[PDB]
Amino acid sequence: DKNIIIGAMTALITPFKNGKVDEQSYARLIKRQIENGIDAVVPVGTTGESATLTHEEHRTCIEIAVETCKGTKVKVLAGAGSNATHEAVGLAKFAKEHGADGILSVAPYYNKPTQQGLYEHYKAIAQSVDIPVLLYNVPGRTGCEISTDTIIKLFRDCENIYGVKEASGNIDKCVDLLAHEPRMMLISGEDAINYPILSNGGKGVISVTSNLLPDMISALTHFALDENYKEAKKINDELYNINKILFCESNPIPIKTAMYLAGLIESLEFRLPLCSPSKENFAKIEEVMKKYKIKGF
Amino acid sequence: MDKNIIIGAMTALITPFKNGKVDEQSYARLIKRQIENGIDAVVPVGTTGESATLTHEEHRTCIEIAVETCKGTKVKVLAGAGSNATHEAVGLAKFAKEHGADGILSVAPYYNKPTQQGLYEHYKAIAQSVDIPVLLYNVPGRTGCEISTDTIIKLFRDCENIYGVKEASGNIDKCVDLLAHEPRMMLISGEDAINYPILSNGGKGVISVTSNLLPDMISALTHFALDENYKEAKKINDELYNINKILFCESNPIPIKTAMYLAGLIESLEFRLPLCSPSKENFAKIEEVMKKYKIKGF
Amino acid sequence: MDKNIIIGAMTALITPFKNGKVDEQSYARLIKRQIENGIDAVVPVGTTGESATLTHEEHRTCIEIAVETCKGTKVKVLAGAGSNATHEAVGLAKFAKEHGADGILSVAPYYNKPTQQGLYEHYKAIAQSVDIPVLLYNVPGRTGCEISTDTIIKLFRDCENIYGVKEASGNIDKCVDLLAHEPRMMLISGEDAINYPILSNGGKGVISVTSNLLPDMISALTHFALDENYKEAKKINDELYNINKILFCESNPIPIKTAMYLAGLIESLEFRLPLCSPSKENFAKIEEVMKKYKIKGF
Amino acid sequence: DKNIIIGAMTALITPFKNGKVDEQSYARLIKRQIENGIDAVVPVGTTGESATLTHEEHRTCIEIAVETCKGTKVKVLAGAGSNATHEAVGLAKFAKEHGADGILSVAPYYNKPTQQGLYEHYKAIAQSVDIPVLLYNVPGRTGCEISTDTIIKLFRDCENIYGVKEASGNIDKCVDLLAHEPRMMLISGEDAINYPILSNGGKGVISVTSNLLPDMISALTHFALDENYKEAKKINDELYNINKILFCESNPIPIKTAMYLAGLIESLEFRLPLCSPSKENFAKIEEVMKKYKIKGF
Repeated sequence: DKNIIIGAMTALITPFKNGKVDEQSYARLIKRQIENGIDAVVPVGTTGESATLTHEEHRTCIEIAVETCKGTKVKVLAGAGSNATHEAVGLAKFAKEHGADGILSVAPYYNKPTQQGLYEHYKAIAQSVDIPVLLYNVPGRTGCEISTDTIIKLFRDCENIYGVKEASGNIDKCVDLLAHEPRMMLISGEDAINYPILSNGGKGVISVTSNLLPDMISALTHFALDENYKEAKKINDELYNINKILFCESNPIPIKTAMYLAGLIESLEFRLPLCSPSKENFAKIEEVMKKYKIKGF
Repeated sequence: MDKNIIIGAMTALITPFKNGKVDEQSYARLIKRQIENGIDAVVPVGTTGESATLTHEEHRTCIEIAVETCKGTKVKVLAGAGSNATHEAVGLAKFAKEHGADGILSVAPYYNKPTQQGLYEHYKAIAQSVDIPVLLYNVPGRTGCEISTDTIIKLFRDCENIYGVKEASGNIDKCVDLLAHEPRMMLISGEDAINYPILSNGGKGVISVTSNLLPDMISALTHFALDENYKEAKKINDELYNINKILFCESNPIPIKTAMYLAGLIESLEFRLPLCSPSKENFAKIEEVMKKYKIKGF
Repeated sequence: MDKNIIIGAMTALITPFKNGKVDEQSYARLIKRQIENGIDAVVPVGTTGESATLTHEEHRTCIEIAVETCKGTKVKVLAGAGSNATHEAVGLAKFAKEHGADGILSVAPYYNKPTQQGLYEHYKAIAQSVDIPVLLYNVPGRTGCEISTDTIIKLFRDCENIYGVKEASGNIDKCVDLLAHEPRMMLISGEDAINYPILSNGGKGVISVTSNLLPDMISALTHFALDENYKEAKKINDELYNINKILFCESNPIPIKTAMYLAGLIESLEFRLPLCSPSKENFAKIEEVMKKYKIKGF
Repeated sequence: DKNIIIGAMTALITPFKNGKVDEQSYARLIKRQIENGIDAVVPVGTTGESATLTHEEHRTCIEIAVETCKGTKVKVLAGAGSNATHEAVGLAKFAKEHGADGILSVAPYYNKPTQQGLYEHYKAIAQSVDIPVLLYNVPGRTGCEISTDTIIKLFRDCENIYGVKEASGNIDKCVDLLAHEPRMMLISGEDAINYPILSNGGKGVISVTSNLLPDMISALTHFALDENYKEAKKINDELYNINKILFCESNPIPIKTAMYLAGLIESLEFRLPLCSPSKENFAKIEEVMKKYKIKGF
């Protein structure tokens, strides 16, 4: 096989305090993920508000995850994608330099490359580092889809591309992927359907919910990897309400709202154009939260 | 909620024509082939059976043939009986019950887009008119409407004989929603490519297009799943993916009838308009996918 | 001379029910009101007239009443006569001609998803069965299929009496596509909110829901545009925008029937299942928007 | 009341040569636009591959547009937008300093802000400069929609927001917009439907096709603005084939290909993730081009 990063993973939120990244809170939150069975953390993905961080903050966030995971079996899969290939290569190289175990690389958003463009984009990225690269498909945000054929070609042509995070609400595609190329690591990027993706041979999750409920997401994932499907589904069913409410408005608006209500971050603060949820949605999130046992620090 | 149910591996039967006429001999023969290959129920005159272009008497006849042919076996008959007019859907359900069907499959009203309130009243009226099991059938790509999860669960709870839903909506999230909130219902896969994922989440059957051609493979998949042998179920589901997709290269049942003709299982590649033969190109694509599969004869 | 066509401002008639039956006296009176308010043609038994839930006998009664009421006036009857079964659509087409219809509106097959080749043969069968004008009707959100621009153009060119299409697809790109490649056809708006843009691009009429309530406004709009008085046609389209949207807050004809009842134009708010009354919330929403419009009486 | 930029406008392609911006070609292309009746030019929009340009190349393009338009009545509506409000604000001021007459600012892509966030996003942009701001809605690329209510509110609350470029294939929305706020400048961002948008009160276009056929786009627009709808439609009808083929692959892949095929640029290069179209699409574009009279220099 190739070198891989799988298991229960968390797309880390990035707490702000008075506009500034709260780096002490960020380290604390990672330790909390670590203590609750999480296998890897994903600094500066979509959930971490990658769009609104400076390059230096981006790098710092990776550094913090790296430093915090040292001395543990937990890995850092650093968010490093861009819709400009030169920037994506740069971010990938930095991530490798700061000691990341691998990178998560979102499909170019907004500029809608063709399948050929996506292929050359990821081929260029994979060639720039000797560390694992997980592709990330999320057409609702990007405006483009990495097709199954392109994913499979990338996996077969590039040594370090080992799988894809799918956030596309398409279980047919998930079947297509693993039926034609069962060696790849399919990763769930959609919490509500973690179980179905794992039960089809998916080997991990990159989760939003796990920011709030890491013990539950890790237990779910580990049961499925142990083929204890009954237990995995049970947790998946249990988590459905919170998994959905965490998307009542665009992620990470609801998850930051939950983390704040839980006393886990200090300030319900975003960077524009993101902002507080509506009062209605704030109330729904707080209400759904009452059904769950939330781990403290 | 106890209810009486029809679950397991089920086939949405194609309806063969010979010179425009329903070939009833061929129909009975096809059903026997399903039976001998381990199928649990058959669905006469659903979408796959060209329900839209059969007369009412042909519709009744097909249900009748299914019931009679399945006599002397464990195989159940889940009769297609839906309509976008509530009075007709009720009439159809009543017919199905009188002809001895074990249950009915009742598609959401197509074309006229009833609201969720209307869907609830529609199905409640159907459900109240007969005491046999009713399976809801959601297929928004064909009907132009969606029975919401909330509407489905309400119907399941409020009407004793409504026991589940056939979903053909490519929506595994909804499948989770359904069974997480109401784990007593029978979720049935109406989409062959994703049979295994639905069953592994607690689905209890399939109503299959592919099983017309490969009943033994669809039956084995389903039964492996029900026995919690997920490895084997997934293995068959992965193997079938290619045939599962190509059977929808044009609108169902155009490809499956083409495959049945190519396999020598039906005599004539005939439809009733507005359905018609596939393109020569799709004809050849179907033929070449079939070659990767071992197709049971009579 | 002139090619035989039915165009201008046209109304998709609601079918009023009294105690479960077609209110015929109401029906005739409603058509009379359309006639007196500048309408060029009426459409009995379309989507808006709940065609799906009417019996064949009721379909007849509505068409006859329409024919009798327009008789001696310039106003034409473009009768609904489509089906997802070609043998039925042919029968319905002949049925409509024989009852005195000037032409037919024939919806694309719903639910069974014919291919473009199927649609072609479907409509060719229909067109050859009668000698009166045939208007195609594309509404993919309801039928689950699309008559492609290519298929519409080939049907228009190959069949004499197919003279155009009613588009209800929210797709102005297609409307440009149609009239750029085949400018001889009659593109008819089946979407009230965008009546003007369709007409400003060369469309030759509308088949309107809103005209049930405000026939004088819709006909004036259509005739301004037909006269290349685009400023005035737009002005009316703009002020009708609110009522045009609210009449679709729930599936048509649920809102338009609510509005007609509210206006005192029909005497019973009755639908046939699966259609039913709107929510209290939408009822009040409809009642409010109406307050901004001058509604003609009888 | 409200300074505006309307009329026939071109979303400029950015020619690359040996990986670099071809500054001489850029200038020559703009002159050609000017000489063919165009009312404004949009440097570094989507069609100009904004995503993959550096800040310095961005500056260079605007400066070249401004310098080349000097002494003409032709205006420079600069691409200046981002999915991070702080950057978007910075780009807006940066465009003003470099002499842009106005800015085109696209809805935040990828991070999917809420309508409340969109409102705050644009209000911050509008209040940071004193030149006209045109909103740009293109949900297929951004993954979000600026609602009619949000557009009208921004138009009414912020002095310099004067209109919106719509690329949403939604004439219903165009009706809604101009029915409720007929004072705004609705600008077509979808070449195929230029005429229907203009005939409903639209006051201009920001065109892709005008790169290749500027004389035709300008006449269409000016005919329409003068209420000669017959002539405006006639041209829109004739352009339909080319308007569609120029989107056979994602803009600007086809238009830059067409310009090269036409002999109007000397190299055909994109920045990854963009690339040349398929061989068969090269052929398709070429066949469609043969039906039009393409102005030289």
